[PDB]
Amino acid sequence: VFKKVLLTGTSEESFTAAADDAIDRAEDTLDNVVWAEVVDQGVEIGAVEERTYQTEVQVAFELD
Amino acid sequence: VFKKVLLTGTSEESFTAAADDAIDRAEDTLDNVVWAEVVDQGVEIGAVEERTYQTEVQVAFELD
Amino acid sequence: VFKKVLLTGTSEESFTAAADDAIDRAEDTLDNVVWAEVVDQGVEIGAVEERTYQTEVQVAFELD
Amino acid sequence: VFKKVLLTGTSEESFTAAADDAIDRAEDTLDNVVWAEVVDQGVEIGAVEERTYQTEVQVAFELD
Amino acid sequence: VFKKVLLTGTSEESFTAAADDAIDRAEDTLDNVVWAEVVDQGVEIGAVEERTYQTEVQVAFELD
Amino acid sequence: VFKKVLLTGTSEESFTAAADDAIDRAEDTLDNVVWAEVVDQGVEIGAVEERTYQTEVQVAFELD
Amino acid sequence: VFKKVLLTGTSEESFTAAADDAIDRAEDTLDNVVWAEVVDQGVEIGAVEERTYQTEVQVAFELD
Amino acid sequence: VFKKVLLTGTSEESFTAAADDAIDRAEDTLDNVVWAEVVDQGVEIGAVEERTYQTEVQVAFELD
Amino acid sequence: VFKKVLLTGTSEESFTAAADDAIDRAEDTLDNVVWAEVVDQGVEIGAVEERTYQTEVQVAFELD
Amino acid sequence: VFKKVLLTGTSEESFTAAADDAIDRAEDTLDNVVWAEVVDQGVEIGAVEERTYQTEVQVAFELD
Amino acid sequence: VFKKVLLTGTSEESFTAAADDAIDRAEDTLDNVVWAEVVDQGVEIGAVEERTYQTEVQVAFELD
Amino acid sequence: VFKKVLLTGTSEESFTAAADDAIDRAEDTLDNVVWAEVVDQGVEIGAVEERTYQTEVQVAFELD
Ligand SMILES: [Cl-]
Ligand SMILES: [Cl-]
Ligand SMILES: [Cl-]
Ligand SMILES: [Cl-]
Ligand SMILES: [Mg+2]
Ligand SMILES: [Mg+2]
Ligand SMILES: [Mg+2]
Ligand SMILES: [Mg+2]
Ligand SMILES: [Mg+2]
Ligand SMILES: [Mg+2]
Ligand SMILES: [Mg+2]
Ligand SMILES: [Mg+2]
Ligand SMILES: [Mg+2]
Ligand SMILES: [Mg+2]
Ligand SMILES: [Mg+2]
Ligand SMILES: [Mg+2]
Ligand SMILES: [Mg+2]
Ligand SMILES: [Mg+2]
Ligand SMILES: [Mg+2]
Ligand SMILES: [Mg+2]
Ligand SMILES: [Mg+2]
Ligand SMILES: [Mg+2]
Ligand SMILES: [Mg+2]
Ligand SMILES: [Mg+2]
Ligand SMILES: [Mg+2]
Ligand SMILES: [Mg+2]
Ligand SMILES: [Mg+2]
Ligand SMILES: [Mg+2]
Ligand code: NA
Ligand code: NA
Ligand code: NA
Ligand code: NA
Repeated sequence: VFKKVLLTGTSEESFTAAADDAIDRAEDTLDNVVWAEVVDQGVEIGAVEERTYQTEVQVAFELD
Repeated sequence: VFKKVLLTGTSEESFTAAADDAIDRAEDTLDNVVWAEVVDQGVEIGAVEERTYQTEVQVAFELD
Repeated sequence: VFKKVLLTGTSEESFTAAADDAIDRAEDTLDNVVWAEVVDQGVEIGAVEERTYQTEVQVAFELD
Repeated sequence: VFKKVLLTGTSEESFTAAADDAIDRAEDTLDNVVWAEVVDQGVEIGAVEERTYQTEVQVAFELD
Repeated sequence: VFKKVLLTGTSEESFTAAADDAIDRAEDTLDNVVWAEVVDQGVEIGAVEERTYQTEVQVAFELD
Repeated sequence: VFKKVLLTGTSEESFTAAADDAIDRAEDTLDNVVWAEVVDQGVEIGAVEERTYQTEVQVAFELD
Repeated sequence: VFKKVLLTGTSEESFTAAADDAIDRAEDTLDNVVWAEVVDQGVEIGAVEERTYQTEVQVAFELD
Repeated sequence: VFKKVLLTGTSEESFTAAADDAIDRAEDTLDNVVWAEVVDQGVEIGAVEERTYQTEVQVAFELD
Repeated sequence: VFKKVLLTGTSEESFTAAADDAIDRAEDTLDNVVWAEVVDQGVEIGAVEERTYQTEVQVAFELD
Repeated sequence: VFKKVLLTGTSEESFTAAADDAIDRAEDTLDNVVWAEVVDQGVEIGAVEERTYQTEVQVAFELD
Repeated sequence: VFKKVLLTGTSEESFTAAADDAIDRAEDTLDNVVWAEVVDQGVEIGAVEERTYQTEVQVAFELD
Repeated sequence: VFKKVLLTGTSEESFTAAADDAIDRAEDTLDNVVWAEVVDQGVEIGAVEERTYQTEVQVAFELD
């Protein structure tokens, strides 16, 4: 059985790096992370100093 | 990194109040709730005494 | 077996009241209305005197 | 010919009032606003003092 | 308030059995599981010995 | 001209059998049922004794 | 309150004429037909002698 | 850089002519119109004398 | 078993004729073409002399 | 690099068996079939003797 | 009130840089640009010398 | 007439490079590749040594 968590990673560099930011976080606290699906991408301009790329991913991990 | 939880709030008053019901629950148990996105709305008629408005939200909270 | 009818309710007050308008109509002529799903919301401005909120719902009712 | 502008209204009261906020703005600067379609709804929790309901609408207006 | 978890069940028999696999897992660790919504179905052919049917479900459970 | 009715069939056995449940109902009361399109599938767990698979279908029938 | 019926019109001439075919049928049996929304278009090639254009429409009519 | 404007053209003749109506309007006031994407089609029956076909298009034009 | 190919036909006349352009091409090289589903429509304005209507279709053909 | 082909399998038994029908066909003529994604399911009632379940799948295979 | 403009940026380097191209253009002519949402990405191969990555974004800016 | 093939490219570097991987493959075996549309992006974590970015594209090529 796989379970997914819906995480939004951020990066001042790229959409790929923002995806990696989310996946890194998942791998910090979950075992057996197996894949991630991009579900949205955006750029924060107003709330930050430099543009921040955001990539939202469903991160899948195997239960048990 | 933000994480989202998918909650369905309920209210006998309104779709806005049902959204608030879900968000209140998130704020009870999570720190740093930052935003919510409505993903569905419905009305339960059969299983309840009065019509109950339901608003499903992705509630986003900042990790760490 | 459930069947759905696709109704658009209207209200000069709110999206929730427009949903109720459709559901009330369904309950007038159908037995065993069990739930409604919101599928669209809009506001008529041009064809009416006051703004009219419209909420389109699939209203589900149990057959037999 | 109709044209649409994509506006996000805000309200500390309700999703309907947030829709009205956007429509009011359109009517301030455009002639012949005819209808609005809801395309998204959300709640800002982090960037504001009280929860702020947001309703994004395509507001249609007749050209000429 | 309902919460949903996004689980992918697997079965060498059928899409229905893969849905059951996910739901069984949810019921092992959660109280008050109330419904599940199918959101995707697929078949793993390469990574497995026999074809494995996968059914991804949002499993809803009542909080409190 | 074809017309569609939106029916949700139910079965304690399978998603296919739930689709058949809806189609059987359509064929009971309609002439010239020609095809059905699956639009959603779900599982009721809370309101029933055994899990009940539900398959929502648009059932198309030829008018005249 | 508006209600919609989901009809597929057909024509050996054009997608517009197939839409008209469905709308004509609705107007034959319903009062107060007000608008139609195209939801799908297709072409039957195998089951017919000449290509037949099909346009599926939600046809809206005012109740009461 | 391309920008898009969301226009709904109308015609008493056809969906293609309604698309042309919107595109003609764009070309009246914009330079360097490059393409249009159909995003919706509908038919007004109630508010008009003859049926009026409507085709909503994103019309893209090159900036600078 | 049916297979689909995703083709974009073009016409200086109409969306229906652009669909026919794609279907004609499929019928030139494939046996047992059975149906086509419209998946997108657009208009090329910049790259061509006269406006060119484009209709993208999934064209289905029976294998064997 | 993976490539996908869009196949509709058929079965008089079940949606799972219809998916298998498509996948079997892919495996007959393609090497390195790795996974399949369900994209639609339907039931043919009019054109056949017994109901025929159809499951449309994107079947992925590794190139080279 | 926020308003969105739908811009397609281009880059011979990356999807992120194409998003930046659109956002830069928005910031040239608009005050109070606050965020951007990616809505499509593509690659032009035929009309250009080197591959050109395109990223279409809704760019949001605060009115007043 | 354009035809599309649905390819998933892979890269240990970026989503853009994974898109390029698919497009390169198309250009190896097809003439007159004209554009590509991104339809999905993901990251393989479990089946590989380093994270592998995957970008699925519809690659369009002109027939004849
Ligand atoms: Cl989710
Ligand atoms: Cl419907
Ligand atoms: Cl838009
Ligand atoms: Cl495809
Ligand atoms: Mg930096
Ligand atoms: Mg988002
Ligand atoms: Mg009360
Ligand atoms: Mg729901
Ligand atoms: Mg009042
Ligand atoms: Mg609507
Ligand atoms: Mg207040
Ligand atoms: Mg939004
Ligand atoms: Mg077995
Ligand atoms: Mg999936
Ligand atoms: Mg049993
Ligand atoms: Mg449902
Ligand atoms: Mg003729
Ligand atoms: Mg169809
Ligand atoms: Mg005329
Ligand atoms: Mg519309
Ligand atoms: Mg001509
Ligand atoms: Mg297209
Ligand atoms: Mg049998
Ligand atoms: Mg289909
Ligand atoms: Mg360079
Ligand atoms: Mg695009
Ligand atoms: Mg490397
Ligand atoms: Mg994918
Ligand atoms: Na989730
Ligand atoms: Na319906
Ligand atoms: Na717009
Ligand atoms: Na394809």
